[PDB]
Amino acid sequence: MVDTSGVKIHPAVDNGIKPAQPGFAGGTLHCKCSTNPVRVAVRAQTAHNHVCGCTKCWKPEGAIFSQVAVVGRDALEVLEGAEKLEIVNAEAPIQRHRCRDCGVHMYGRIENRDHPFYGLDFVHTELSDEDGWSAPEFAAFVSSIIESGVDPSRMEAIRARLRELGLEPYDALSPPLMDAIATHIAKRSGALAA
Amino acid sequence: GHMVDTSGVKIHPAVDNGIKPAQPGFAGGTLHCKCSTNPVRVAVRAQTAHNHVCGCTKCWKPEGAIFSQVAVVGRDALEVLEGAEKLEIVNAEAPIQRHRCRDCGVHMYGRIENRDHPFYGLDFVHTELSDEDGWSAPEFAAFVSSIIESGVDPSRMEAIRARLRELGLEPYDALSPPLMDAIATHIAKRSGALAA
Ligand SMILES: N[C@H](CCC(=O)N[C@@H](CS)C(=O)NCC(=O)O)C(=O)O
Ligand SMILES: N[C@H](CCC(=O)N[C@@H](CS)C(=O)NCC(=O)O)C(=O)O
Ligand SMILES: [Zn+2]
Ligand SMILES: [Zn+2]
Repeated sequence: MVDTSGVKIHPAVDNGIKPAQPGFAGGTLHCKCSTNPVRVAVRAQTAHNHVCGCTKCWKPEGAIFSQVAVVGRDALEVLEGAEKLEIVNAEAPIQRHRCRDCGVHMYGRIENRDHPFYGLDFVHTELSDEDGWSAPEFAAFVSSIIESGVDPSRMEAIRARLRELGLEPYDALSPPLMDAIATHIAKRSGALAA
Repeated sequence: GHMVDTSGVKIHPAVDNGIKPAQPGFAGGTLHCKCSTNPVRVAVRAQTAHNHVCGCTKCWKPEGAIFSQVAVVGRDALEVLEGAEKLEIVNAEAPIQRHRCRDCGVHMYGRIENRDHPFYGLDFVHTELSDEDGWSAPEFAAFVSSIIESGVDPSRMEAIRARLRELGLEPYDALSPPLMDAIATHIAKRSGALAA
């Protein structure tokens, strides 16, 4: 039906998704600085890796989408260059810590103890030299790519391309993640017990 | 002859036992609230568009229903006929001011007052409150995950989405991809990230 040639999503996925390695126990993320790079240790496997069309999250030069996962925050330690980091928006509910110099995002942190994703940092695992991280799993916030310059007419093709990558397009997060969010809201508000 | 057990799953009474089609040249009708005497009455003098079932916590739902059924109409086609003093706005700070009957609780239209909002010009109405058949029929389900926020148990979700699909109402945890892409375009052009 619809032609997918020359449709690019993110470098990490344009040639097929790379599988997790069983028993992988993490690695090191480095910023794109030639000198004094920010180095972050992620000493666990990640989960919920996906491409993301949201406007707020870091993408490499060119890519229409972002690639991002989640790790337990107590498995995160900034090793070298901690003083070169700054928050992009100190008011966004997820707080993105970013290299002052090459502008690459090193983690996103949830400071607010009642937020659904508290205890979980957002990490771009492509920032790591090692393979074996949690495979990308879907596409999040597909339609918000329009909000960063993507022409509406190009979407039929991009949704088809992600589907053929086995990366199911959603205009929010995926169903299991959207339901966990809603359950947590419901338990806090009293709509559900516990 | 089925993978998911869908027995006993109710969605909304307007889709549970038959969905009524639109009819040709349907030009509108009257909505009324549930008060036994002197009910709010409102004219909707066009056919509606983008009818759907919705899980959002803020949408009116008949007693017992887990989903709302809500559609869209040009505001210039909408007029309050009777009971204007019985109506109140739920939350004047919401993007959509829901006007509602204070004695029966039924929402009679939802209006957008910000001129910059992507659905400015369009009122939201529950055409189940009409006694006439012929309105646009539901096309999809929106804010499906939201039903948990109104206390549906999360283990009920697999059977609820399968029942959606059997009815032809594809489930989305936001709105349909077309409507989602329209909102983003409206936003992109106002920020100037797209040419006007
Ligand atoms: N439409 C999105 C906003 C939707 C949204 O709530 N963003 C998600 C993913 S970026 C979020 O969890 N918020 C991040 C934040 O604001 O901290 C955009 O491009 O601005
Ligand atoms: N978790 C949902 C999210 C709220 C939401 O996304 N609202 C949607 C659907 S009701 C909207 O278009 N807002 C209308 C409004 O501003 O009242 C809820 O049930 O409250
Ligand atoms: Zn740097
Ligand atoms: Zn009433």
